[PDB]
Amino acid sequence: KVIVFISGSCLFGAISRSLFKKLPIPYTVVLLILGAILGVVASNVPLVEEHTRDVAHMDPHVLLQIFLPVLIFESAFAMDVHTFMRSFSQVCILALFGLVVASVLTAVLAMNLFNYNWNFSEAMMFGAIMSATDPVAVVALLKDLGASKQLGTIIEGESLLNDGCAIVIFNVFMKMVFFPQLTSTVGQNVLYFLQVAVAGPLWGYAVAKVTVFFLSHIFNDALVEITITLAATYLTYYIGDIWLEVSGVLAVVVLGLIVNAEKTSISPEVEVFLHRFWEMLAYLANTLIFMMVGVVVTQKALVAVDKMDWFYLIILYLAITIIRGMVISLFSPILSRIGYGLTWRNAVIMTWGGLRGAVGLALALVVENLAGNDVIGSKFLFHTAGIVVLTLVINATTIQTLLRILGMSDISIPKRLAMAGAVRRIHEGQNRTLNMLKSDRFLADADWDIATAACEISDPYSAPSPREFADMMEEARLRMLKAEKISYWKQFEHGMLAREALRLLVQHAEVAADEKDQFILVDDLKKSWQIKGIYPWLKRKLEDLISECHHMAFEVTINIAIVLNIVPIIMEFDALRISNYVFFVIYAIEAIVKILGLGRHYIVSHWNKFDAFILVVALVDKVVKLFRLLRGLRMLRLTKALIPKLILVVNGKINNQLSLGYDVGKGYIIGEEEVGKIIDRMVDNKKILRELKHISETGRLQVVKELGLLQREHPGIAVSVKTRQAIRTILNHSRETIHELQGAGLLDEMEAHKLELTVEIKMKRLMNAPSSIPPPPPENLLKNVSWLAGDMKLIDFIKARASLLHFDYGEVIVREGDESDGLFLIVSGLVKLYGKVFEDYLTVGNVIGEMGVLTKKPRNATVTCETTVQVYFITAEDMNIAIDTFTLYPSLEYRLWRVVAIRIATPLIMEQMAFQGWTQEKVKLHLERGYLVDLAESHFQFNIDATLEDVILINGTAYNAHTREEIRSPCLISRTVHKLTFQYTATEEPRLFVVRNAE
Amino acid sequence: KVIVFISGSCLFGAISRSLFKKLPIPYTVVLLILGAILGVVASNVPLVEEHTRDVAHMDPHVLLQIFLPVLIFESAFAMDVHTFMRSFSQVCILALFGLVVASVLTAVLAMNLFNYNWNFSEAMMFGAIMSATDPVAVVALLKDLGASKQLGTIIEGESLLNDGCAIVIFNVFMKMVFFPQLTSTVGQNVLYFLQVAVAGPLWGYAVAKVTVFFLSHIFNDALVEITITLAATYLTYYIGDIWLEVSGVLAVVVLGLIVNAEKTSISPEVEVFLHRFWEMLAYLANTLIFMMVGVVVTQKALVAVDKMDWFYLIILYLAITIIRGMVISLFSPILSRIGYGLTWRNAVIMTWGGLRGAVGLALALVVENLAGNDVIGSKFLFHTAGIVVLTLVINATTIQTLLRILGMSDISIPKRLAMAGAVRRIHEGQNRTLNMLKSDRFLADADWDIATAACEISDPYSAPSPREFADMMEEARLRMLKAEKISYWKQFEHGMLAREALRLLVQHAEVAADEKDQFILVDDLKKSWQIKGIYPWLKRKLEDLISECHHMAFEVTINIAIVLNIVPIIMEFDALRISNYVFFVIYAIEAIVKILGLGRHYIVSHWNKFDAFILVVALVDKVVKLFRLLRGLRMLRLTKALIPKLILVVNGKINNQLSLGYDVGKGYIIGEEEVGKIIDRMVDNKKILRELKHISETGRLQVVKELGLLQREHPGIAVSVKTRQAIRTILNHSRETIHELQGAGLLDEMEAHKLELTVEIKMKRLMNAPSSIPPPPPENLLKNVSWLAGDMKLIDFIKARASLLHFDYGEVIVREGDESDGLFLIVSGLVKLYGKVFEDYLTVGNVIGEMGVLTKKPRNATVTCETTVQVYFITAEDMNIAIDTFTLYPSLEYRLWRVVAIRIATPLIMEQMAFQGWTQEKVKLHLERGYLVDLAESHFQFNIDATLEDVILINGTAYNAHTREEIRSPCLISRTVHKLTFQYTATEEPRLFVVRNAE
Repeated sequence: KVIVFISGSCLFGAISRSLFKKLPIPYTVVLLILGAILGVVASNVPLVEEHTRDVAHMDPHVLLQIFLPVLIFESAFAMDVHTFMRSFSQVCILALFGLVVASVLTAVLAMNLFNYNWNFSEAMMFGAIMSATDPVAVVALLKDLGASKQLGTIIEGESLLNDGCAIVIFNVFMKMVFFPQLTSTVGQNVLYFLQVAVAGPLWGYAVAKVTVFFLSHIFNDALVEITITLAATYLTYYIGDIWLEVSGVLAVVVLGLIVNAEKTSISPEVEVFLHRFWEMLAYLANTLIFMMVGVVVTQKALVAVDKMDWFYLIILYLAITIIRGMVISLFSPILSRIGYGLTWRNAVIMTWGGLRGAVGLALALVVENLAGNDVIGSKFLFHTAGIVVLTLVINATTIQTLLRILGMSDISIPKRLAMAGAVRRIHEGQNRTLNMLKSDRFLADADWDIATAACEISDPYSAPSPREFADMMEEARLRMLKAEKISYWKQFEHGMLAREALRLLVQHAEVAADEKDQFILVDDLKKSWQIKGIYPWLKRKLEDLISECHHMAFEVTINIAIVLNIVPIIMEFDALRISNYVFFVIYAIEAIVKILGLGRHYIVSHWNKFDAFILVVALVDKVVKLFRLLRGLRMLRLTKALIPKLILVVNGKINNQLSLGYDVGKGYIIGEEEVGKIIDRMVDNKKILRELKHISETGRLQVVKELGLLQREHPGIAVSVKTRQAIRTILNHSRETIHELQGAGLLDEMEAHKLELTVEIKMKRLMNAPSSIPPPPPENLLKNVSWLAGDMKLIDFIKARASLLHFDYGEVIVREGDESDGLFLIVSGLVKLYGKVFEDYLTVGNVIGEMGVLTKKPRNATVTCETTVQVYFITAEDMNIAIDTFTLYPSLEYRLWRVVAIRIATPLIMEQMAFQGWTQEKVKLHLERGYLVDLAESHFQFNIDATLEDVILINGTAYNAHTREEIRSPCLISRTVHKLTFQYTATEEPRLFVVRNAE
Repeated sequence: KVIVFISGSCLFGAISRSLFKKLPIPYTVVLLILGAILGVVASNVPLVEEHTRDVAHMDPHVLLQIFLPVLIFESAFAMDVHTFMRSFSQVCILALFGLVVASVLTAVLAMNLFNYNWNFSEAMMFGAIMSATDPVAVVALLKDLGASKQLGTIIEGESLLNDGCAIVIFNVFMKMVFFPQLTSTVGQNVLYFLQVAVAGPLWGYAVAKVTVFFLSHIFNDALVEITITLAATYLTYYIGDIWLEVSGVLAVVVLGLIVNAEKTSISPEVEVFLHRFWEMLAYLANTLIFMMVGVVVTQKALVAVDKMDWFYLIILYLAITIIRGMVISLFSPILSRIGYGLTWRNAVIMTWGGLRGAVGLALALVVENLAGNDVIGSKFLFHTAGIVVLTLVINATTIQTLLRILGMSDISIPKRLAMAGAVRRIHEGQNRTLNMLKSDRFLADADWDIATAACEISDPYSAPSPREFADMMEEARLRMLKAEKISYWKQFEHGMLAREALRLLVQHAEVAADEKDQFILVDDLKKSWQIKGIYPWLKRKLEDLISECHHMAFEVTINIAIVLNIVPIIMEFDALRISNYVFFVIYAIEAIVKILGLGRHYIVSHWNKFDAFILVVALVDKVVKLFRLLRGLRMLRLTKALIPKLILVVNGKINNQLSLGYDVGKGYIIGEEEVGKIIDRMVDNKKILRELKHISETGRLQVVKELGLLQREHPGIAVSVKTRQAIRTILNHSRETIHELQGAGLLDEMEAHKLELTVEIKMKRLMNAPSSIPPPPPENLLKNVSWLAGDMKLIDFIKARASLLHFDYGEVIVREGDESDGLFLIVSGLVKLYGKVFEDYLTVGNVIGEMGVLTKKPRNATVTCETTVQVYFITAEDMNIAIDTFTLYPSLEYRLWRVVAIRIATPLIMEQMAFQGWTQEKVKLHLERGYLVDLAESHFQFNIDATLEDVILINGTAYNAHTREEIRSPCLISRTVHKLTFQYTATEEPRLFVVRNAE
């Protein structure tokens, strides 16, 4: 009865999909043609008619209750959220108002022109049944071309709201038409529309939050969470359909959108499996519905054919096209005023890319089935089939031409240059590999013509004067922007930036490059991280200032008793005497708790007052009915267990914003530093490079000062986000070391898998990080200095010899050219350093001035306080005493010298830059493995070996072995020198640093 | 009616699975307990009884027609094939005979002891229902421990055949019992059993091959593959269930096993999606069936309970355990004789790990439902539930103890050492990263205690004298085998070896290491690739020697007409007069074709005779019925279109064998060369290293000679496999270059994705490589020399000046110490080279003796022919003329010198070895980028710069700039030398080679 048709449907869909990949027309028109042929054969032959009758005419209920929710939910699940949320107001107003006006204009035009004695409800149904769209083909083509991502996002997101409102309007009007027994009270209809618009999405959001909370507590288990997600989606649909006839789809769409938004609490394999599952279901439904409508329209077309009926279809197509055009034409200025740059090219490509999908066909089938033996069903089916087959051919084939006429399909010159370079590199590499392979001792017999013919890559895209000064500065600006963009890409690929910060940086760089003479500006980034200054923060502050056997199990049991005692309230809204006895027991329990609280000084102000009032009401227990109804006010006492959840969620929101705001600034600073380092030797004119360096320095200084002030504003979030970043970096480098060990063959693959699983579990806990408000104490900062960890005696001696100082805003601590009084450690506040040309801003965690206590040199900086600062001061004499006291192999002077050597040697290695692809992190790690070598053991003579990779001289004077050149510190000695000779000078001790190989 | 129970089932399964991860007992016993509690509540409360009735007692048809096939097919799909196929006979005989004897012994024991007036059929049904197993828990635990992989494979594969035979026996005996109206003819039963045993698996294999053929022609499409596979599986099940009542499961198991075997024709994403889908379905069915039996057992156990009834369960458990033990006890010698080393520890752990799963519960539910109002159903259900809950607790908890008593759970010392080293490296790396991070300018505020306390990783495992000479040689052998194992792992990770070759090599290395004084031997590898010498090859040879408008469209249309004319032949087994006219037209067409063949000299011997006989039969058209039945023998003419398919499939099989046979030998040779190179400096005793080097050289020589002879045997397969290897290597290096370009940030990620997609399509075409019989011509080999490509004039001149020589076996071509007559090129055959100490074997594709034509030195080799050889010879004076003629920048002498320099400089770079993780391929690629520099332009003075990486002097004499040392070629000059001074000597021209940096 059903098996033959479904198997044939799967086979024909597979055949058409595989065979029509090259052709521009979609496979759906082919499926429609096959449905028509099957309809003709069923009309003639009785056997295939018998085999087709059972599925050709199904119930309307199964169609509009299974096929439509699957399609809508898949279309919601496939789409992302952030790109949709960036333009929510625009797409919302466009979809709603365009649908309303298109429906009403189509209805009145059908009434005026079709010459059918139709009520207004039928015309509204017809206008709503040709308002659904399906831009899947055109959005896929636009993604393939990659013209404008935001335009594709908007055209994809419009159709979802379009389909939702179309299904709502069609449902209510079909209920009005085909079941006239319902009462037409205006207030009842208003309440129904209100509950459709409100209760649906709220129910969907509630179940989405509940299922996300349950998903948040599952580790390394796949099956459980897949089953939970599927059961939750079906339960939402079932409840939303039993409660309201049509709101189920409007609830399940919100469910899918929200659960898709939370992509950081669902394992990637489950995500890809669910995506594949829902896409496969949508495919199956789509092919089935096209072939079904094909056979039914062929079987019921000969009895509804007329010359005027055939003529009306063209007029209908013209009408729908012109109204779709004029909607955007009328809405262009309003959508331009809101803050979105609508343009005529985007307008015309959007208004021309209006297709018709399976939703209109589904509603047509429903109407035709419900009409029974009448003419309106056949006319609806014929007109909608005609218009869909007209548009799906004509518009889908001419959309490519209309794209190619305009500039969307064009390819920029830089993309062509990059592709040409890449193809040249691939061809050179393949030629080199072939040349190496032809000289092997085993593969010297392969058919080389066949070998080199099969593997080949083809280019897919290919088929003093003021004017001179302006040209040079324009070229320099373009080169700087290009270097900044590739630095952002390299940083993202290394993993130091999230995707969102990368997208913001790339978009800002492209916008600045589009302008004639505008560099990248910090004001845009300033408003990018300025989202902290928002009214949710003020709400959090006000609710925090408004708000505030001793075991916690006591209060937990009280809450559990309250939850269990909720149920008799629902029972109210012998059998009742046992409940009354339980009530009296609860009253006695509350009395005992309040007696204990009276023993606990009863200092509660408002909660105690409300508890006393509720106890007074409970002691009392038509006026009887009101008393029994209103005695359940004690639920107000539960609100003291509800504030911490709100403060936790608002802290989570502010942390989620602050992480992005911090990441974008850090990425911009690192990229600017790298570009400023690399631009040194490329450019020729001195004035141009000087001006560019000044601009970059001004921007960097502004960004670092603003970010430091933002961190100073409130530490509870900054500490948490910094800790999360540190743990993520440590785990990433551990995973990299694990992969390196596995690749070197020193570890079996199963053990590598076990360690990777452990690292993945740690990363999952990091993602489920704790509450983001840990406050740090100053003693931990004092004991957490890089050259102080692991030495209890040193820590105790420093704590004994330390001092605490506090300064207000505007004070000056030390000045350059003065004697070095001691060492500093910024433990609270922000500080500005300026001395002779460079200017910097430091914050908590950074020490200041080791030169005075190592080299005994005068201060080379000037210190000012931008706010109230707390600092720890250590005298120089105590540091000298500690140096002369501890003489272990990890000596204090050893660690201080290592730290300053690393700090002063990083810029030189970065300045070399003969290598490419090395960032700050890689250079710091490579420099970290080294250890400085004392010259006392080597008798001030050093022999350079092949084992060591790179050497640096920090402080001292260098003498060659034979040429005897006097070299001043600090510099990187060349590989030319072989033996280093040194002399003992009391004024300055030489300092050398080496880096060994791997082993 | 059903919604509440299914949703509760999903919820309870999720809860128990998530909560009982730590506990040793399986989660299913919790589901059984929950089912019992729900049964009690349903017995008391009427509402839950109403909500449970609709699922507690289902129609048994849906149970044994849906739940069982899903479980069996998932268990078949999850298991692999190759490990199953390695021990097919053993598991087959064990499963079949053990099931038979267990069933009959359990039946007779029930008859003797249970004191129930039962027929023998009920006892046999009991024996069949107590024989089903489910080792999922124990095999998962054994994989986690990783004691013996083959034991896990055998214990997993036994249960599949056990379940299949159990369901078959249960089906036939239930049909005998509960439907006694069927006829009991012995011949009918024999024919039925034969058709069950034969027609099922053949039908499954046929549809498996058809669907594999259809899936073989789909590119970059995922949805079509999934839908086609699912539809094919369901169609196989439906046909196998319509035709036979029970053989559907036996067909679908073969379907799943075969489609899982072909893992090289299905995209990985489709594979993982299908695995996840079927695993999820099996999970859902499993939890639902446990809770259903839990809710039904309690309500029916109240009326069937006795002291002796409770007593019998323990006796039954003892009986099943002892019979399962004695089966293996009796089969130990027979299974030892076949060629498998059965041991008592594996025997006891296998016979103790016998569990009971959902299959027995399903069959018990079916019997209880079909019994209706009787006692036998309740007794079967109670006994099955009791035995399964007994074993799933007792055996599943004591299996870990019985494993820990024996040596399976022990951990070897090398694994502990490797884990200790890896954890030490991870800890050092984490400490280094933390030390670097604490000095950053942004992350100086993170709570360091929380940071360093979370990202921590701990090792999971921990909680002259002859005796001296023997110890040293044992240590040397262990170290050599170790280094060989790491060499194999590194080669596999680089990608040069397939998984099976790696598994064979690792297994052979472990077997050799287990023996006291046995090295790795080549005889095992000899029989590993000796599978070519098999009777399929002789069958192919005999069928090839037995067998042999002119457009091919003519024969194609003839075949199509034959295919369409098959249908009236089936119709045989006005309406008939038009068919008769059709056959007359076909006879006329055949007459025209044969007339044309007569015009084509009619030289066909056998096919022409059979065609003439069939034409004689056709011209003729109760004897009438026989003639009409036997006139359709013309189908014999189609067999000439079937032979090429057989030769293609047998060629594919022999190619699939030869690829592995070639890979294992190549991997062994490379690993032996690397270990011999690395063993030079590790060991101390000279005699030991000399003996090991001699052993390694003997093995390498034997392997290379045997592999060369195997290649010489037939070239049609060797050429194809070599070409496939070359194209795969080229594509892999192209993909690596693409990833490097993407990581360097010079290419946008979308373009990188496009290029990766193109490379993936090329790789898919490589996998769907053409027929593996391309024969090579000699002129292509002559023109495909490395220093001859790209020069048409040079190729033509060489072809004009070339000569061809042929030699027989045993002849000697040239001898050492003689004048260099010319240059050699082996274009056919195999050749042995021996001269003074090293001995080698060369084959087609390798040139011989460039030293005589470059350095004008006497021959240093002796050449013998191991078989008939064809050689191209080029005279020395012609090469001198070509050298003195061509003077372009890519000169001939330039290319020859580059080739010899690379060949002679690879071993020095390998011997240098200050580096790890570099193979022959990486060293060759690094050496390839270099170019030799002429000293005429530099006036015989070279200045070493920092840009160049490595330099190597091939021929000449080296002098330092100042120290003036005389250095003899060939050697790698150290980094110490700065400027190279050279002099002009007519007797020897200096030759230098450099390698530059990346840019």
